Amino acid sequence: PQITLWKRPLVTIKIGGQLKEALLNTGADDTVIEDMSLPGRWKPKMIGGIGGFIKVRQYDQIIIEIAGHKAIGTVLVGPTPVNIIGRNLLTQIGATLNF
Amino acid sequence: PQITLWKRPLVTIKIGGQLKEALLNTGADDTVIEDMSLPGRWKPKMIGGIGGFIKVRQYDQIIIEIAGHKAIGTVLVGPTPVNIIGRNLLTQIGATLNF
Ligand SMILES: CC(C)CN(C[C@@H](O)[C@H](Cc1ccccc1)NC(=O)O[C@H]1CO[C@H]2OCC[C@H]21)S(=O)(=O)c1ccc(N)cc1
Repeated sequence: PQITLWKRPLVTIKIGGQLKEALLNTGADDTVIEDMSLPGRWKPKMIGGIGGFIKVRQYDQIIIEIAGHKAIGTVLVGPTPVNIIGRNLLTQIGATLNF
Repeated sequence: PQITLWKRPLVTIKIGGQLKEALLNTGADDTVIEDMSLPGRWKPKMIGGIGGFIKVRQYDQIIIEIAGHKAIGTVLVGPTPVNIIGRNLLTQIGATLNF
């Protein structure tokens, strides 16, 4: 699709069998989702947002559907205001910015 | 332009007579620029994301040139770690997400 930006670019994602909502986020390097159970091991990561740096759980090679497109990659789990799909997965679904 | 998302989508902006580098940010309602002086009235605002909230100054009816395109709207100014062009100005230059 072509998504205009008058409203938040919210899409449905599917991860661990659960449907969730997430923001398509060109301003994020990484994908960050609210606390949920994911399979496998995780590793530590510090990410820096508008308010400062926080600790999150980094899960690699996680299967996730984004607006109907399958991606498999890194998902960070931690205290974010809204679920965000960052560039690591936007590239997998072939997303570009256009004007 | 068509901007791929392998790297941060950074562009050159002109604001308050100054050139700055800024991130094109579909994940941000508002545009937020590192602290600087702007002309006219302002009022305080709190904005929150990863890491919590920061206090900013809200200036309305500010003209910015974004990668050669002039837009006008509200600009928030404060201690953001990165200059962010949010949806309020991205709409004005006709920016879309496409996949
Ligand atoms: C968290 C989003 C809901 C909102 N944010 C925009 C977001 O794109 C920021 C924009 C941003 C970008 C860089 C630094 C600080 C903030 N990116 C971000 O937090 O990304 C994190 C996840 O991937 C990492 O790569 C960048 C930082 C990490 S935000 O900066 O916090 C924000 C919040 C409120 C307003 N009004 C305007 C902006």
